[PDB]
Amino acid sequence: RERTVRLQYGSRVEAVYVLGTYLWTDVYSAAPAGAQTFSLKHSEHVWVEVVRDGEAEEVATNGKQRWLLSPSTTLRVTMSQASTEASSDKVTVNYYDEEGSIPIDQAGLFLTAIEISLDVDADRDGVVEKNNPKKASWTWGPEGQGAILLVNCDRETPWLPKEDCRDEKVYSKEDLKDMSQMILRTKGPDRLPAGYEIVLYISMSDSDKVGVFYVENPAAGQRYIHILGRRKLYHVVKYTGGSAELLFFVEGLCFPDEGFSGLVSIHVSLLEYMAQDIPLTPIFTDTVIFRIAPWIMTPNILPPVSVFVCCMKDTNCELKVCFQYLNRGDRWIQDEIEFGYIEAPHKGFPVVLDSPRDGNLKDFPVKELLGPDFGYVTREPLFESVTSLDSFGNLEVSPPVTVNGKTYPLGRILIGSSFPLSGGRRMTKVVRDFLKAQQVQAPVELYSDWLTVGHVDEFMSFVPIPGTKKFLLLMASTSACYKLFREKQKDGHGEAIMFKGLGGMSSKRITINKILSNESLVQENLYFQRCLDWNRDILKKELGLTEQDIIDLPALFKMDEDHRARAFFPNMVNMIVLDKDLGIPKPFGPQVEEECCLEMHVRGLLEPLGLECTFIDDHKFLGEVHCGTNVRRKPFTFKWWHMVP
Amino acid sequence: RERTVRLQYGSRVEAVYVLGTYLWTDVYSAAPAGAQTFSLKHSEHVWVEVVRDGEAEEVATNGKQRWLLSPSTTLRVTMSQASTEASSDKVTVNYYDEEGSIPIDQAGLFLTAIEISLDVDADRDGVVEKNNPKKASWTWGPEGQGAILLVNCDRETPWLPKEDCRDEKVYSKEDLKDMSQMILRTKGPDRLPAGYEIVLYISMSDSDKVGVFYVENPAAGQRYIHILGRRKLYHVVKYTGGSAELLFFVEGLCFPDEGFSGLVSIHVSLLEYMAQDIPLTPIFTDTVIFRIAPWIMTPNILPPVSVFVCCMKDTNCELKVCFQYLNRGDRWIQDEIEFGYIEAPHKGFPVVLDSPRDGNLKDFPVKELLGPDFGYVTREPLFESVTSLDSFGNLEVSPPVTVNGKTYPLGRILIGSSFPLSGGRRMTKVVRDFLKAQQVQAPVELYSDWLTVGHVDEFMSFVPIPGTKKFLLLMASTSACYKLFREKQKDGHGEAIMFKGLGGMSSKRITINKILSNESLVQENLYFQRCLDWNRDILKKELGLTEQDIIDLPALFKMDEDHRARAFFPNMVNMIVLDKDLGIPKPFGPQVEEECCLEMHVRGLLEPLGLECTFIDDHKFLGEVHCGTNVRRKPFTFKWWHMVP
Ligand SMILES: [Ca+2]
Ligand SMILES: [Ca+2]
Ligand SMILES: [Ca+2]
Ligand SMILES: [Ca+2]
Ligand SMILES: [Ca+2]
Ligand SMILES: [Ca+2]
Ligand SMILES: [Ca+2]
Ligand SMILES: [Ca+2]
Ligand SMILES: [Ca+2]
Ligand SMILES: [Ca+2]
Repeated sequence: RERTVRLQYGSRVEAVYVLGTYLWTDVYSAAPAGAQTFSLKHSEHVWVEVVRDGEAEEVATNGKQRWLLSPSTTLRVTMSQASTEASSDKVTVNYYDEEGSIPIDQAGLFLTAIEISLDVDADRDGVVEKNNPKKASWTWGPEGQGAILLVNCDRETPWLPKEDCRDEKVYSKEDLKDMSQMILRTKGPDRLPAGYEIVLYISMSDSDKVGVFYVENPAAGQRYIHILGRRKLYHVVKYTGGSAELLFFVEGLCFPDEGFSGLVSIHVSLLEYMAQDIPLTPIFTDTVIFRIAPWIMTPNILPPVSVFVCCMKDTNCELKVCFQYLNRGDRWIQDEIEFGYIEAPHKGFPVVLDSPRDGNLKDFPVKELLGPDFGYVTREPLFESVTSLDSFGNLEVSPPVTVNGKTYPLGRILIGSSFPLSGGRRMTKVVRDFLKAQQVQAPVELYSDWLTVGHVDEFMSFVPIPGTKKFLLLMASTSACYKLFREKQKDGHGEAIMFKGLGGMSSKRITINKILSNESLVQENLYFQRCLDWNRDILKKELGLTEQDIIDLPALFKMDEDHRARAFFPNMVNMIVLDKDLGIPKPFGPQVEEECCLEMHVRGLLEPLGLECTFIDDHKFLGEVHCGTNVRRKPFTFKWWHMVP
Repeated sequence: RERTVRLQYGSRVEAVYVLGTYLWTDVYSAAPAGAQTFSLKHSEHVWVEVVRDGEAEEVATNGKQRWLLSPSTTLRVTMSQASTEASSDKVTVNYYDEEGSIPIDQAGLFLTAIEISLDVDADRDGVVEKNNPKKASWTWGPEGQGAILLVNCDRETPWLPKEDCRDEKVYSKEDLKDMSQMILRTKGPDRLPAGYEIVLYISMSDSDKVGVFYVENPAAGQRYIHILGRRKLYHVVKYTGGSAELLFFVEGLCFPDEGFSGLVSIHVSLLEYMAQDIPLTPIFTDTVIFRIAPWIMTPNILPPVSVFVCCMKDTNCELKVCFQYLNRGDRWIQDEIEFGYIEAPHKGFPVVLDSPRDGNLKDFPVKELLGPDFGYVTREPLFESVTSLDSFGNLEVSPPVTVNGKTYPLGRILIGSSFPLSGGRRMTKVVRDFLKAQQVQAPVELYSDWLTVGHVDEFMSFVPIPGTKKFLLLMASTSACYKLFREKQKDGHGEAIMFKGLGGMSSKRITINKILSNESLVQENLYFQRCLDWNRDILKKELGLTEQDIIDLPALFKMDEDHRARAFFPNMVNMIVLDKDLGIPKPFGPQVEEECCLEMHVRGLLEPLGLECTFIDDHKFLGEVHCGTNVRRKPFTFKWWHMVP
């Protein structure tokens, strides 16, 4: 960082030297007309080199030595340490005419050495290191370095219906715990030389991205000032003498999205005062880079924490019930809500994603899932209309996977869609852009649009098989149901009847025979099986799965007027997964040996593994038990900043 | 690329096999109830493996061999070559009950092998290679591969006031020369099996990005069809038997900009017909990636081609004069216009950038610089108002440079600006975003706003010093002018007078003495010298320049009511550079030895090098000779796709 300084004719120039920089000094222009030579004298803590076209001769404090004047011959001035006083560090050059040994005129430089560094934590250990070279850049990888910033999606004070990032005001003292520290460190004399001031500033573009607070009068009357943020581009810092540190707290307002990479910057600058109606000059500038931590989903293979359910009709973790007024006739806590988390070094908390769907429970998250160490976010489309695929039963995430040499440690977000040439339903562009812009989990689009509801959770699920790993992707199969039913028919059970209890029940008698003897049905389910196999191909491709990794659960579908599938009997891939111990819907299949053959079948599949199956009663609404419940999960041990997406 | 195929119970399934893929075939679901075993028979060109949980046993054409039925035991079907007929490649599986050696039922797969590849040139040699693996990706670097696409910024037919990319219609046959070739290559039987069709498609987002034409009835009535583009998302391709190729031409509509990376994609897909009111199924998809070639500026160190001038008052390359009606009272051909070029492998041409400034000559480029092999582009701000910094005298470009290990082969675009905290003038966001999004030349912002006009060309220029390299950045210096004037004063010439001819002339006598004796002036020019030194620091930093690379030309400025600089005498860094041989403005300085001391000074500087100086008369307008002329230049020999920005 080389800065240009020129002496003035017959005059003494006062200047501020910022450590970490070197001065190129021009002694030629200040030379009087007729002077053929120059000698120089300088202070102890000032290093002076005489540079003629690249060759630098370091010179003593008292020169008593002359050089030939020339534009090529110049000075290089460096300073080792900060100044105790505004002066006493100087470089004085005397000029000589060839006819005498006495100087004619002389020029000088009065140096005031200060050290200004804007510091953040770029090595991600949870404390702030002094002047990290990499602080102005952001690098992915375990050996990579950069500062990380959390959004405040949460609420310290219940008195308001908003996240803490929503205002420019800070109320509670615990707020700052979520903010990332930025310290301005300074070394210099008792005060600054006249016409100099230090200023913090951010872009107009970064106004809504960040905010920066300073805490004044700690204990006592303690107050939180908003120095940077919305409507504040700059703040003028008060300089304090000697070694001094100014502690600031930074908060991300916005999440990484379309048009926003997640990267933000804050600058500090030393401004020299020129004159009225003229801009201050940025003598020196230091810069730090924050990256706003993304939003990360939790798959079904992670340890569960909380289980949520709407209300109602009628193990080793808690259950949060959504009652009455909160329900407002909306039975789906799955579709409206996706659980996630955000993390920084030694900082982080759960964050919830609220669906644009805006069911009668739309009011519920904020009022409230939202509170201390619990986050909230939304994307509401303006020009686009909401469909059934924007429900979060259509939003899932895969276990950590490896696809052809590339690692996906946090898994891959799976969302349902339609063929591009179909012209069918799709998730809103805002949500897709959001998830895509999170970019750590690298979203994929399956095909859910052959289903009436259009959700991913209908045809697939993941369960842990406590190696602990490998997660055994479970898919629906109509083929398996027809196979099982044909086997039971050949066993003499073809007259056995589905839907014991309920209705008809046996008044309308639906038997394995009459089901297998249904033509339109078997055609429909052949087509549906194709629809399943396409998704199977996508999953195997993009998730790097073999055929060894898949289990086909018996399922049956029925085609509606839209040529879409609705569950013939309750969908069993619609289950919920807690640490093995499956929540599978009760299929209500036909009875063999006084037992439902479907239950015994899926047991015969999963039970040889650690999985313990449990069957829940529900289906005309229509959805099974995924649509009725949502489970909060414990995050990955893997830190997202160690990736290379 | 593994695709899922299932046999149907007691039935023969017909299917299309696309080469480069392998089929996972399920024989378990199609098995009749009670069958304990299965044997298989298959054609010669069909390879069949029996896979039980990862162990694959390749089997002969006539098996006469039974395996135990099981969900784990499955088939792997591959095909080596395309089919001569829709059938005669098949796999038939017979099922056996344990009580007999005669098959009970059987299932089958009738394979039709076709080969579909969408091909482009990803290795950039100028011809289209067969199925480049890297065609679906775009990589920077000499060893990197990807397809390159030119925008059509030019006009084949003069009858219309628009570039060729502006419509969906193609008229002239030479148009296609600028387009990039994309060939669909096919191998198969005389026709396609029933319920199958091939479709080309692009995104709705890519509608305005690209266009794709097919040429039908060559010679003869030869017609150009627009298959893909604005308002056309898809086109249904006619399948031709045997080895067949369909040639398409692609044209970029839009340049890389804000919100557009420059990358576009075109897909081909094999669709299977399902049924009415149901979407066709994408059995197979191939994808190619084009990147639209950026727009690249030419520095002053490149060989010149054409020289442009407005009109009027009053070597070894031509001169294009802009007359009268075209002028419309606008004397600046520099501010309105920036010359550039675009290139693909074995394709390319000059492209002009038209300023949002919209001077009276705003009409001129299109009407016309625009024609065959000459391009045109514009960025017109909507919400933002134009200033003097949007003129292209404020838009320049550096020679190829190396900054701390990083190479900038095409140079770096230099544009003037103001301090962020000033609140002063700046270039419109649209143009800045454009240049930034070109991204190969990595734009930098100097500080031009201390100048009244606010242009970069005022304080700096580059000239070749025929090593050939190193380009000697020339900067304005008030200090050098004051030094020279003081020397001349001490020589007894202090009574010599500037502006011979003109006015006053000597009636108002402006002498070296009276100039040096001016206080306010010397203060103003000290400040201006600081303004020069800041830019000097920026250039040295970002261009990786030493102090050896700079020459300070004598200059003098005067502060207006805006506290900005206007030339005291004509600005000499405002010159034009053709292959040495400088176009420097005539300074009209004071006379020594019957010669202008400034001319002799800058000669004394530059003439020791290959540069041959020539002085042009002009200044009250105000600008010198850069503002009055613009030179078109020969491009780099360096291909932009070999970079790593
Ligand atoms: Ca707040
Ligand atoms: Ca908070
Ligand atoms: Ca909502
Ligand atoms: Ca908190
Ligand atoms: Ca979900
Ligand atoms: Ca056209
Ligand atoms: Ca054209
Ligand atoms: Ca224009
Ligand atoms: Ca052309
Ligand atoms: Ca220019």
